[PDB]
Amino acid sequence: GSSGSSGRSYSCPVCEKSFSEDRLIKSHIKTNHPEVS
Ligand SMILES: [Zn+2]
Repeated sequence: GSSGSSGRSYSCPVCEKSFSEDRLIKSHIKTNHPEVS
């Protein structure tokens, strides 16, 4: 059968801060942790 509905939250790989969207954690990694991306 076909897949159901989905949605997820995220946590920083460097400082463990929570985020609600993939674009927001990527913006945080780019601004606060660029040498760790
Ligand atoms: Zn972080």
